[PDB]
Amino acid sequence: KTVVVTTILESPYVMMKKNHEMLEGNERYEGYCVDLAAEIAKHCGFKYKLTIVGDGKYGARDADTKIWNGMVGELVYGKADIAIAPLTITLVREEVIDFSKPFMSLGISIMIKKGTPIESAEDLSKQTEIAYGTLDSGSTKEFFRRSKIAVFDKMWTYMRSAEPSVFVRTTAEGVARVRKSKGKYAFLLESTMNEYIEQRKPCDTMKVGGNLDSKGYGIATPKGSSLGNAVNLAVLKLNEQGLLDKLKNKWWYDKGEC
Amino acid sequence: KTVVVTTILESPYVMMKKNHEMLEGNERYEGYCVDLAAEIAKHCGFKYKLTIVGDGKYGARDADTKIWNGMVGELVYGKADIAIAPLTITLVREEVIDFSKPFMSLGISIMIKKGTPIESAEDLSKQTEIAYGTLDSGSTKEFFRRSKIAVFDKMWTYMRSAEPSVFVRTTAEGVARVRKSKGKYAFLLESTMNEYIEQRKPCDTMKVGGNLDSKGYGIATPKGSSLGNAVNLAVLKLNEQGLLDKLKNKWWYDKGEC
Ligand SMILES: Cc1onc(C(=O)O)c1C[C@H](N)C(=O)O
Ligand SMILES: Cc1onc(C(=O)O)c1C[C@H](N)C(=O)O
Ligand SMILES: [Zn+2]
Ligand SMILES: [Zn+2]
Repeated sequence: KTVVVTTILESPYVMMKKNHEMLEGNERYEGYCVDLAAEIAKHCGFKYKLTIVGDGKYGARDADTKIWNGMVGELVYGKADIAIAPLTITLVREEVIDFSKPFMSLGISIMIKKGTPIESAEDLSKQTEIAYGTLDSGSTKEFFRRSKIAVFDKMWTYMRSAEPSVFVRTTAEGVARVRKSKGKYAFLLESTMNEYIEQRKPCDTMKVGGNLDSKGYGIATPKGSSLGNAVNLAVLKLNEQGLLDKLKNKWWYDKGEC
Repeated sequence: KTVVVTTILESPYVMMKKNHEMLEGNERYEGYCVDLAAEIAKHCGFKYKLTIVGDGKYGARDADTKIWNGMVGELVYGKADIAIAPLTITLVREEVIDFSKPFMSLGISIMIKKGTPIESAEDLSKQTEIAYGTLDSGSTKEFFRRSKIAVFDKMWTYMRSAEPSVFVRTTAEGVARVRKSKGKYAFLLESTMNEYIEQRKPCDTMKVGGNLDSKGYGIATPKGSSLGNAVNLAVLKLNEQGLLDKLKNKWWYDKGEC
Protein backbone atom coordinates (compact mmCIF):
# COMPACT_ATOMS: atom_id res chain seq x y z
CA LYS A 1 0.00 0.00 0.00
CA THR A 2 2.64 2.49 1.15
CA VAL A 3 4.73 3.39 -1.92
CA VAL A 4 8.44 2.64 -1.54
CA VAL A 5 10.40 5.55 -2.95
CA THR A 6 14.07 5.13 -3.74
CA THR A 7 16.12 8.29 -3.82
CA ILE A 8 19.70 9.37 -3.28
CA LEU A 9 21.60 11.60 -0.86
CA GLU A 10 22.61 14.33 -3.30
CA SER A 11 22.39 17.99 -2.22
CA PRO A 12 20.15 19.90 -2.67
CA TYR A 13 17.78 17.16 -3.87
CA VAL A 14 17.83 15.03 -0.70
CA MET A 15 19.81 15.91 2.43
CA MET A 16 19.71 14.79 6.07
CA LYS A 17 18.09 17.36 8.36
CA LYS A 18 20.55 18.72 10.93
CA ASN A 19 18.45 17.06 13.65
CA HIS A 20 17.59 13.93 11.66
CA GLU A 21 18.64 11.54 14.46
CA MET A 22 15.75 12.87 16.55
CA LEU A 23 13.18 12.58 13.74
CA GLU A 24 11.33 9.64 12.14
CA GLY A 25 10.64 8.39 8.63
CA ASN A 26 10.31 10.99 5.88
CA GLU A 27 10.75 13.84 8.36
CA ARG A 28 14.45 12.96 8.56
CA TYR A 29 14.98 14.34 5.05
CA GLU A 30 14.78 17.69 3.29
CA GLY A 31 15.46 19.09 -0.18
CA TYR A 32 14.13 19.60 -3.69
CA CYS A 33 13.15 15.95 -4.21
CA VAL A 34 11.70 15.64 -0.69
CA ASP A 35 9.37 18.57 -1.48
CA LEU A 36 8.61 17.10 -4.90
CA ALA A 37 7.86 13.65 -3.47
CA ALA A 38 5.36 15.11 -1.00
CA GLU A 39 3.62 16.97 -3.85
CA ILE A 40 3.59 14.01 -6.25
CA ALA A 41 2.19 11.72 -3.55
CA LYS A 42 -0.52 14.22 -2.58
CA HIS A 43 -1.61 14.79 -6.18
CA CYS A 44 -1.58 11.07 -6.95
CA GLY A 45 -3.24 10.09 -3.69
CA PHE A 46 -0.75 7.73 -2.08
CA LYS A 47 1.28 7.32 1.09
CA TYR A 48 4.99 6.70 0.68
CA LYS A 49 8.27 5.93 2.42
CA LEU A 50 11.54 7.54 1.38
CA THR A 51 14.47 5.12 1.32
CA ILE A 52 18.06 5.86 0.36
CA VAL A 53 19.42 3.60 -2.38
CA GLY A 54 21.71 1.00 -0.83
CA ASP A 55 24.76 1.34 -3.07
CA GLY A 56 24.30 5.10 -3.31
CA LYS A 57 24.36 4.99 -7.12
CA TYR A 58 22.18 6.37 -9.90
CA GLY A 59 22.11 3.35 -12.19
CA ALA A 60 24.10 1.46 -14.82
CA ARG A 61 24.27 -2.10 -16.12
CA ASP A 62 27.49 -3.95 -15.28
CA ALA A 63 29.00 -5.16 -18.56
CA ASP A 64 29.93 -8.61 -17.26
CA THR A 65 27.14 -9.47 -14.82
CA LYS A 66 24.67 -7.35 -16.78
CA ILE A 67 23.02 -6.49 -13.46
CA TRP A 68 21.67 -2.97 -12.95
CA ASN A 69 22.89 -1.08 -9.89
CA GLY A 70 21.71 2.16 -8.29
CA MET A 71 18.11 3.35 -8.13
CA VAL A 72 17.53 1.87 -11.56
CA GLY A 73 18.39 -1.52 -10.13
CA GLU A 74 16.02 -0.95 -7.22
CA LEU A 75 13.21 -0.45 -9.74
CA VAL A 76 14.23 -3.28 -12.08
CA TYR A 77 14.48 -5.94 -9.37
CA GLY A 78 11.35 -4.93 -7.47
CA LYS A 79 12.90 -3.34 -4.38
CA ALA A 80 11.25 0.04 -5.00
CA ASP A 81 7.97 1.27 -6.47
CA ILE A 82 9.22 4.61 -7.73
CA ALA A 83 12.37 6.74 -7.93
CA ILE A 84 12.21 10.46 -7.16
CA ALA A 85 15.69 11.91 -7.62
CA PRO A 86 17.90 13.79 -10.08
CA LEU A 87 17.74 10.73 -12.33
CA THR A 88 18.45 11.33 -16.01
CA ILE A 89 16.18 9.98 -18.71
CA THR A 90 18.37 8.03 -21.14
CA LEU A 91 17.78 5.43 -23.84
CA VAL A 92 19.39 2.50 -22.01
CA ARG A 93 17.39 3.22 -18.87
CA GLU A 94 14.10 3.82 -20.68
CA GLU A 95 14.53 0.32 -22.12
CA VAL A 96 14.17 -1.22 -18.65
CA ILE A 97 12.13 1.33 -16.64
CA ASP A 98 9.53 4.04 -17.31
CA PHE A 99 10.07 7.79 -16.92
CA SER A 100 7.60 10.63 -16.57
CA LYS A 101 8.11 13.68 -18.77
CA PRO A 102 11.03 15.81 -17.43
CA PHE A 103 10.56 17.76 -14.19
CA MET A 104 13.93 19.46 -14.78
CA SER A 105 15.84 20.39 -17.92
CA LEU A 106 19.63 20.33 -17.97
CA GLY A 107 22.83 19.30 -19.70
CA ILE A 108 26.38 18.08 -19.20
CA SER A 109 28.59 21.00 -18.18
CA ILE A 110 32.18 21.82 -17.22
CA MET A 111 33.10 22.72 -13.62
CA ILE A 112 36.44 24.41 -13.03
CA LYS A 113 38.17 26.00 -10.07
CA LYS A 114 37.97 29.76 -10.71
CA GLY A 115 40.99 30.89 -12.72
CA THR A 116 41.38 27.67 -14.73
CA PRO A 117 42.18 28.62 -18.36
CA ILE A 118 39.40 26.51 -19.90
CA GLU A 119 36.35 27.83 -21.75
CA SER A 120 34.91 24.76 -23.51
CA ALA A 121 34.98 21.00 -23.97
CA GLU A 122 37.11 21.61 -27.05
CA ASP A 123 39.64 23.44 -24.86
CA LEU A 124 39.86 20.40 -22.59
CA SER A 125 40.21 17.88 -25.42
CA LYS A 126 43.11 19.76 -27.00
CA GLN A 127 45.16 19.96 -23.80
CA THR A 128 46.72 17.50 -21.32
CA GLU A 129 47.90 19.66 -18.42
CA ILE A 130 44.45 19.80 -16.83
CA ALA A 131 42.88 16.43 -16.03
CA TYR A 132 39.12 15.91 -16.26
CA GLY A 133 36.65 13.14 -15.46
CA THR A 134 33.05 12.27 -14.61
CA LEU A 135 30.82 10.52 -12.08
CA ASP A 136 30.76 6.68 -11.95
CA SER A 137 27.53 4.82 -12.83
CA GLY A 138 26.06 8.08 -14.13
CA SER A 139 24.52 9.18 -17.43
CA THR A 140 27.36 11.61 -18.20
CA LYS A 141 29.95 8.85 -18.27
CA GLU A 142 27.62 6.74 -20.42
CA PHE A 143 27.18 9.71 -22.77
CA PHE A 144 30.91 10.06 -23.40
CA ARG A 145 31.47 6.31 -23.76
CA ARG A 146 28.77 6.02 -26.43
CA SER A 147 29.29 9.34 -28.25
CA LYS A 148 30.43 9.43 -31.86
CA ILE A 149 30.95 13.19 -31.78
CA ALA A 150 34.60 14.10 -32.53
CA VAL A 151 35.45 16.24 -29.48
CA PHE A 152 33.59 13.92 -27.10
CA ASP A 153 35.01 10.68 -28.50
CA LYS A 154 38.48 12.14 -27.99
CA MET A 155 37.64 13.17 -24.43
CA TRP A 156 36.32 9.68 -23.67
CA THR A 157 39.45 8.05 -25.07
CA TYR A 158 41.53 10.10 -22.65
CA MET A 159 39.30 9.64 -19.60
CA ARG A 160 38.90 5.87 -19.95
CA SER A 161 42.66 5.26 -19.94
CA ALA A 162 43.84 8.15 -17.77
CA GLU A 163 45.87 7.14 -14.72
CA PRO A 164 45.19 7.64 -11.93
CA SER A 165 41.44 7.26 -12.52
CA VAL A 166 39.76 10.57 -13.38
CA PHE A 167 36.39 9.14 -12.36
CA VAL A 168 34.77 9.62 -8.95
CA ARG A 169 32.18 7.77 -6.87
CA THR A 170 30.09 10.85 -6.01
CA THR A 171 29.72 14.45 -7.20
CA ALA A 172 31.00 15.61 -3.80
CA GLU A 173 34.22 13.72 -4.56
CA GLY A 174 34.47 15.41 -7.95
CA VAL A 175 33.88 18.84 -6.44
CA ALA A 176 36.47 18.27 -3.71
CA ARG A 177 38.97 17.12 -6.34
CA VAL A 178 38.36 20.27 -8.39
CA ARG A 179 38.84 22.41 -5.29
CA LYS A 180 42.08 20.73 -4.17
CA SER A 181 43.86 20.25 -7.51
CA LYS A 182 44.62 23.97 -7.79
CA GLY A 183 43.06 24.19 -11.24
CA LYS A 184 44.64 20.98 -12.52
CA TYR A 185 41.36 19.04 -12.54
CA ALA A 186 38.07 19.90 -14.27
CA PHE A 187 34.81 18.08 -13.53
CA LEU A 188 32.19 17.16 -16.13
CA LEU A 189 28.78 17.00 -14.47
CA GLU A 190 25.21 18.07 -15.09
CA SER A 191 24.50 21.81 -15.16
CA THR A 192 22.04 21.49 -12.27
CA MET A 193 24.73 20.37 -9.81
CA ASN A 194 27.33 22.69 -11.32
CA GLU A 195 25.02 25.68 -10.83
CA TYR A 196 24.26 24.62 -7.26
CA ILE A 197 27.89 24.25 -6.14
CA GLU A 198 28.65 27.57 -7.81
CA GLN A 199 26.33 29.11 -5.18
CA ARG A 200 28.01 27.49 -2.17
CA LYS A 201 31.03 28.53 -0.13
CA PRO A 202 33.93 28.79 -0.57
CA CYS A 203 32.59 30.04 -3.94
CA ASP A 204 35.72 28.87 -5.73
CA THR A 205 34.18 26.92 -8.62
CA MET A 206 32.13 27.99 -11.63
CA LYS A 207 30.34 26.57 -14.66
CA VAL A 208 32.21 27.48 -17.82
CA GLY A 209 30.85 27.56 -21.36
CA GLY A 210 27.53 26.24 -22.55
CA ASN A 211 26.08 22.80 -21.91
CA LEU A 212 27.36 19.94 -24.05
CA ASP A 213 23.89 18.45 -24.56
CA SER A 214 20.24 18.73 -23.55
CA LYS A 215 18.34 16.23 -21.40
CA GLY A 216 16.01 15.99 -18.43
CA TYR A 217 15.30 14.30 -15.11
CA GLY A 218 12.19 12.18 -14.85
CA ILE A 219 10.35 10.35 -12.08
CA ALA A 220 10.87 6.63 -12.70
CA THR A 221 8.71 3.58 -12.12
CA PRO A 222 9.06 -0.15 -12.91
CA LYS A 223 8.23 -0.92 -16.55
CA GLY A 224 4.47 -1.07 -16.97
CA SER A 225 3.77 0.08 -13.40
CA SER A 226 0.26 1.41 -12.79
CA LEU A 227 1.65 4.45 -10.94
CA GLY A 228 3.25 5.65 -14.17
CA ASN A 229 0.29 7.46 -15.73
CA ALA A 230 -0.79 9.38 -12.62
CA VAL A 231 2.79 10.37 -11.84
CA ASN A 232 3.38 11.67 -15.36
CA LEU A 233 0.23 13.81 -15.31
CA ALA A 234 1.12 15.11 -11.84
CA VAL A 235 4.54 16.24 -13.09
CA LEU A 236 2.97 18.12 -16.02
CA LYS A 237 0.41 19.74 -13.70
CA LEU A 238 3.05 20.83 -11.19
CA ASN A 239 5.30 22.20 -13.93
CA GLU A 240 2.46 24.16 -15.53
CA GLN A 241 1.61 25.71 -12.15
CA GLY A 242 5.20 26.85 -11.68
CA LEU A 243 5.86 24.60 -8.68
CA LEU A 244 9.06 23.14 -10.13
CA ASP A 245 10.44 26.61 -10.86
CA LYS A 246 9.64 27.59 -7.26
CA LEU A 247 11.47 24.57 -5.86
CA LYS A 248 14.51 25.34 -8.00
CA ASN A 249 14.63 28.93 -6.76
CA LYS A 250 14.08 27.76 -3.19
CA TRP A 251 16.91 25.24 -3.08
CA TRP A 252 19.43 26.83 -5.49
CA TYR A 253 19.30 30.59 -5.21
CA ASP A 254 17.06 31.68 -2.33
CA LYS A 255 19.45 29.75 -0.10
CA GLY A 256 22.57 30.79 -2.05
CA GLU A 257 25.77 31.56 -0.09
CA CYS A 258 27.74 33.44 -2.75
CA LYS B 1 0.79 0.64 -44.11
CA THR B 2 2.06 4.11 -45.03
CA VAL B 3 2.14 6.27 -41.90
CA VAL B 4 0.10 9.46 -42.22
CA VAL B 5 2.11 12.21 -40.57
CA THR B 6 0.27 15.38 -39.65
CA THR B 7 2.42 18.49 -39.38
CA ILE B 8 2.15 22.23 -39.84
CA LEU B 9 3.72 24.95 -41.97
CA GLU B 10 5.86 26.78 -39.42
CA SER B 11 9.38 27.87 -40.34
CA PRO B 12 11.94 26.45 -39.89
CA TYR B 13 10.21 23.21 -38.84
CA VAL B 14 8.24 22.68 -42.04
CA MET B 15 8.46 24.94 -45.09
CA MET B 16 7.69 24.56 -48.80
CA LYS B 17 10.90 24.37 -50.84
CA LYS B 18 11.47 27.21 -53.31
CA ASN B 19 10.72 24.94 -56.28
CA HIS B 20 8.00 23.02 -54.46
CA GLU B 21 5.60 23.36 -57.39
CA MET B 22 7.63 20.96 -59.54
CA LEU B 23 8.06 18.49 -56.68
CA GLU B 24 5.74 15.79 -55.35
CA GLY B 25 4.81 14.20 -52.04
CA ASN B 26 7.22 14.60 -49.14
CA GLU B 27 9.81 16.12 -51.49
CA ARG B 28 7.82 19.36 -51.55
CA TYR B 29 8.87 20.23 -48.00
CA GLU B 30 12.03 20.99 -46.03
CA GLY B 31 12.97 21.97 -42.49
CA TYR B 32 13.85 20.67 -39.04
CA CYS B 33 10.76 18.46 -38.68
CA VAL B 34 11.09 17.24 -42.26
CA ASP B 35 14.58 15.97 -41.42
CA LEU B 36 13.37 14.62 -38.09
CA ALA B 37 10.52 12.71 -39.74
CA ALA B 38 12.95 11.06 -42.17
CA GLU B 39 15.22 10.02 -39.29
CA ILE B 40 12.37 8.72 -37.14
CA ALA B 41 10.89 6.77 -40.05
CA LYS B 42 14.33 5.33 -40.83
CA HIS B 43 15.03 4.15 -37.28
CA CYS B 44 11.49 2.87 -36.72
CA GLY B 45 11.35 1.30 -40.17
CA PHE B 46 8.22 2.76 -41.76
CA LYS B 47 7.20 4.65 -44.89
CA TYR B 48 5.22 7.85 -44.45
CA LYS B 49 3.30 10.68 -46.05
CA LEU B 50 3.61 14.23 -44.71
CA THR B 51 0.27 16.08 -44.67
CA ILE B 52 -0.33 19.67 -43.55
CA VAL B 53 -2.97 19.94 -40.84
CA GLY B 54 -6.21 21.12 -42.44
CA ASP B 55 -7.05 24.01 -40.11
CA GLY B 56 -3.46 25.18 -39.68
CA LYS B 57 -3.69 24.82 -35.88
CA TYR B 58 -1.65 23.12 -33.17
CA GLY B 59 -4.52 21.95 -30.98
CA ALA B 60 -7.11 23.09 -28.45
CA ARG B 61 -10.49 21.87 -27.21
CA ASP B 62 -13.61 23.90 -28.03
CA ALA B 63 -15.19 24.75 -24.66
CA ASP B 64 -18.75 24.18 -25.87
CA THR B 65 -18.48 21.17 -28.21
CA LYS B 66 -15.43 19.70 -26.46
CA ILE B 67 -14.09 18.92 -29.94
CA TRP B 68 -10.31 19.04 -30.43
CA ASN B 69 -8.93 20.99 -33.39
CA GLY B 70 -5.48 21.20 -34.99
CA MET B 71 -2.96 18.37 -35.17
CA VAL B 72 -4.18 17.13 -31.79
CA GLY B 73 -7.66 16.74 -33.27
CA GLU B 74 -6.41 14.82 -36.29
CA LEU B 75 -4.75 12.33 -33.95
CA VAL B 76 -7.70 12.07 -31.56
CA TYR B 77 -10.25 11.51 -34.34
CA GLY B 78 -8.13 9.08 -36.34
CA LYS B 79 -7.16 11.27 -39.28
CA ALA B 80 -3.42 10.93 -38.74
CA ASP B 81 -1.15 8.25 -37.29
CA ILE B 82 1.49 10.61 -35.92
CA ALA B 83 2.26 14.31 -35.49
CA ILE B 84 5.82 15.49 -36.14
CA ALA B 85 5.90 19.21 -35.48
CA PRO B 86 6.79 21.84 -32.87
CA LEU B 87 3.94 20.51 -30.71
CA THR B 88 4.13 21.32 -27.00
CA ILE B 89 3.73 18.62 -24.37
CA THR B 90 0.99 19.72 -21.98
CA LEU B 91 -1.32 18.17 -19.39
CA VAL B 92 -4.58 18.67 -21.30
CA ARG B 93 -3.05 17.18 -24.45
CA GLU B 94 -1.32 14.26 -22.68
CA GLU B 95 -4.76 13.31 -21.36
CA VAL B 96 -5.95 12.57 -24.92
CA ILE B 97 -2.84 11.70 -26.97
CA ASP B 98 0.62 10.21 -26.31
CA PHE B 99 3.90 12.18 -26.50
CA SER B 100 7.46 10.95 -26.82
CA LYS B 101 10.04 12.40 -24.46
CA PRO B 102 10.97 15.90 -25.74
CA PHE B 103 13.09 16.38 -28.87
CA MET B 104 13.46 20.09 -28.10
CA SER B 105 13.40 22.11 -24.87
CA LEU B 106 12.02 25.64 -24.70
CA GLY B 107 9.79 28.12 -22.93
CA ILE B 108 7.40 31.00 -23.43
CA SER B 109 9.22 34.21 -24.35
CA ILE B 110 8.71 37.89 -25.19
CA MET B 111 9.17 39.16 -28.74
CA ILE B 112 9.56 42.91 -29.19
CA LYS B 113 10.38 45.25 -32.03
CA LYS B 114 13.92 46.49 -31.30
CA GLY B 115 13.85 49.57 -29.09
CA THR B 116 10.66 48.66 -27.22
CA PRO B 117 10.98 49.63 -23.52
CA ILE B 118 10.13 46.17 -22.20
CA GLU B 119 12.49 43.83 -20.37
CA SER B 120 10.17 41.35 -18.63
CA ALA B 121 6.66 39.91 -18.36
CA GLU B 122 6.31 41.93 -15.18
CA ASP B 123 6.93 45.09 -17.21
CA LEU B 124 4.21 44.21 -19.73
CA SER B 125 1.71 43.49 -16.95
CA LYS B 126 2.44 46.83 -15.25
CA GLN B 127 1.62 48.96 -18.32
CA THR B 128 -0.88 49.42 -21.14
CA GLU B 129 0.36 51.48 -24.07
CA ILE B 130 2.09 48.36 -25.36
CA ALA B 131 -0.50 45.70 -26.26
CA TYR B 132 0.47 42.03 -26.21
CA GLY B 133 -1.15 38.74 -27.11
CA THR B 134 -0.47 35.16 -28.11
CA LEU B 135 -1.16 32.47 -30.70
CA ASP B 136 -4.66 31.03 -30.79
CA SER B 137 -5.27 27.31 -30.26
CA GLY B 138 -1.75 26.96 -28.91
CA SER B 139 -0.11 26.00 -25.61
CA THR B 140 0.99 29.53 -24.70
CA LYS B 141 -2.57 30.84 -24.64
CA GLU B 142 -3.62 27.84 -22.54
CA PHE B 143 -0.68 28.40 -20.19
CA PHE B 144 -1.89 31.90 -19.37
CA ARG B 145 -5.49 30.79 -19.02
CA ARG B 146 -4.65 28.04 -16.53
CA SER B 147 -1.80 29.72 -14.63
CA LYS B 148 -2.40 30.86 -11.05
CA ILE B 149 0.84 32.85 -10.82
CA ALA B 150 0.10 36.49 -9.95
CA VAL B 151 1.84 38.16 -12.90
CA PHE B 152 0.64 35.64 -15.50
CA ASP B 153 -2.87 35.58 -14.03
CA LYS B 154 -3.00 39.37 -14.45
CA MET B 155 -1.69 39.27 -18.03
CA TRP B 156 -4.35 36.71 -18.97
CA THR B 157 -7.20 38.77 -17.54
CA TYR B 158 -5.97 41.59 -19.76
CA MET B 159 -5.47 39.61 -22.98
CA ARG B 160 -8.81 37.78 -22.73
CA SER B 161 -10.67 41.10 -22.59
CA ALA B 162 -8.50 43.30 -24.80
CA GLU B 163 -10.22 44.94 -27.78
CA PRO B 164 -9.18 44.74 -30.57
CA SER B 165 -8.18 41.12 -30.02
CA VAL B 166 -4.50 40.67 -29.19
CA PHE B 167 -4.64 37.04 -30.35
CA VAL B 168 -3.37 35.85 -33.72
CA ARG B 169 -4.13 32.88 -35.97
CA THR B 170 -0.49 32.11 -36.83
CA THR B 171 2.92 33.10 -35.46
CA ALA B 172 3.56 34.75 -38.83
CA GLU B 173 0.64 37.10 -38.14
CA GLY B 174 1.98 37.77 -34.67
CA VAL B 175 5.47 38.53 -35.94
CA ALA B 176 4.03 40.77 -38.66
CA ARG B 177 1.95 42.60 -36.08
CA VAL B 178 5.04 43.29 -33.95
CA ARG B 179 7.01 44.58 -36.95
CA LYS B 180 4.23 46.94 -38.04
CA SER B 181 3.11 48.27 -34.64
CA LYS B 182 6.13 50.56 -34.24
CA GLY B 183 6.79 48.96 -30.87
CA LYS B 184 3.19 49.14 -29.61
CA TYR B 185 2.70 45.38 -29.78
CA ALA B 186 4.66 42.66 -28.02
CA PHE B 187 4.20 39.01 -28.96
CA LEU B 188 4.28 36.17 -26.44
CA LEU B 189 5.60 33.04 -28.18
CA GLU B 190 7.94 30.14 -27.61
CA SER B 191 11.66 30.89 -27.39
CA THR B 192 12.44 28.58 -30.30
CA MET B 193 10.40 30.69 -32.73
CA ASN B 194 11.54 33.97 -31.14
CA GLU B 195 15.22 33.02 -31.52
CA TYR B 196 14.65 31.91 -35.11
CA ILE B 197 12.94 35.15 -36.15
CA GLU B 198 15.68 37.16 -34.41
CA GLN B 199 18.16 35.77 -36.99
CA ARG B 200 15.94 36.66 -39.93
CA LYS B 201 15.76 39.82 -42.06
CA PRO B 202 14.82 42.58 -41.60
CA CYS B 203 16.43 41.75 -38.24
CA ASP B 204 14.10 44.17 -36.45
CA THR B 205 12.86 41.93 -33.62
CA MET B 206 14.48 40.39 -30.57
CA LYS B 207 13.75 38.10 -27.65
CA VAL B 208 13.85 40.05 -24.38
CA GLY B 209 14.34 38.64 -20.90
CA GLY B 210 14.40 35.01 -19.88
CA ASN B 211 11.77 32.38 -20.64
CA LEU B 212 8.54 32.43 -18.64
CA ASP B 213 8.62 28.66 -18.13
CA SER B 214 10.31 25.42 -19.21
CA LYS B 215 8.65 22.86 -21.47
CA GLY B 216 9.27 20.71 -24.51
CA TYR B 217 8.07 19.47 -27.88
CA GLY B 218 7.18 15.82 -28.32
CA ILE B 219 6.26 13.54 -31.20
CA ALA B 220 2.57 12.72 -30.70
CA THR B 221 0.61 9.57 -31.44
CA PRO B 222 -2.99 8.47 -30.81
CA LYS B 223 -3.35 7.26 -27.23
CA GLY B 224 -2.29 3.62 -27.09
CA SER B 225 -0.77 3.59 -30.57
CA SER B 226 1.71 0.79 -31.24
CA LEU B 227 4.10 3.33 -32.79
CA GLY B 228 4.50 5.29 -29.56
CA ASN B 229 7.17 3.07 -28.00
CA ALA B 230 9.53 2.88 -30.99
CA VAL B 231 9.13 6.60 -31.72
CA ASN B 232 9.97 7.49 -28.13
CA LEU B 233 13.13 5.37 -28.11
CA ALA B 234 14.02 6.78 -31.53
CA VAL B 235 13.82 10.35 -30.22
CA LEU B 236 16.05 9.50 -27.24
CA LYS B 237 18.71 7.93 -29.49
CA LEU B 238 18.72 10.86 -31.92
CA ASN B 239 19.24 13.27 -29.04
CA GLU B 240 22.03 11.27 -27.45
CA GLN B 241 23.78 10.98 -30.83
CA GLY B 242 23.76 14.75 -31.29
CA LEU B 243 21.45 14.75 -34.34
CA LEU B 244 18.81 16.97 -32.73
CA ASP B 245 21.49 19.52 -31.84
CA LYS B 246 22.85 19.24 -35.37
CA LEU B 247 19.43 19.98 -36.90
CA LYS B 248 18.92 22.95 -34.59
CA ASN B 249 22.22 24.52 -35.67
CA LYS B 250 21.45 23.71 -39.30
CA TRP B 251 18.05 25.39 -39.41
CA TRP B 252 18.57 28.22 -36.91
CA TYR B 253 22.07 29.65 -37.05
CA ASP B 254 24.02 28.16 -39.94
CA LYS B 255 21.33 29.82 -42.05
CA GLY B 256 20.96 32.95 -39.95
CA GLU B 257 20.78 36.15 -42.00
CA CYS B 258 21.56 38.78 -39.35
C1 LIG C 1 22.89 14.18 -10.23
C2 LIG C 1 23.99 14.09 -11.21
O1 LIG C 1 24.78 15.18 -11.32
N1 LIG C 1 25.76 14.96 -12.27
C3 LIG C 1 25.56 13.71 -12.74
C4 LIG C 1 26.43 13.08 -13.81
O2 LIG C 1 26.14 11.88 -14.17
O3 LIG C 1 27.37 13.76 -14.30
C5 LIG C 1 24.42 13.10 -12.08
C6 LIG C 1 23.83 11.74 -12.28
C7 LIG C 1 22.84 11.61 -13.45
N2 LIG C 1 21.72 12.59 -13.29
C8 LIG C 1 22.31 10.15 -13.57
O4 LIG C 1 23.18 9.25 -13.71
O5 LIG C 1 21.04 10.08 -13.53
C1 LIG D 1 5.38 26.48 -32.56
C2 LIG D 1 4.85 27.45 -31.57
O1 LIG D 1 5.58 28.58 -31.41
N1 LIG D 1 4.99 29.39 -30.46
C3 LIG D 1 3.88 28.75 -30.04
C4 LIG D 1 2.94 29.30 -28.99
O2 LIG D 1 1.91 28.59 -28.67
O3 LIG D 1 3.21 30.43 -28.47
C5 LIG D 1 3.74 27.48 -30.73
C6 LIG D 1 2.68 26.42 -30.60
C7 LIG D 1 2.90 25.43 -29.46
N2 LIG D 1 4.23 24.74 -29.63
C8 LIG D 1 1.73 24.39 -29.38
O4 LIG D 1 0.58 24.85 -29.23
O5 LIG D 1 2.12 23.18 -29.47
ZN1 LIG E 1 23.73 12.79 10.34
ZN1 LIG F 1 19.91 8.28 -37.86
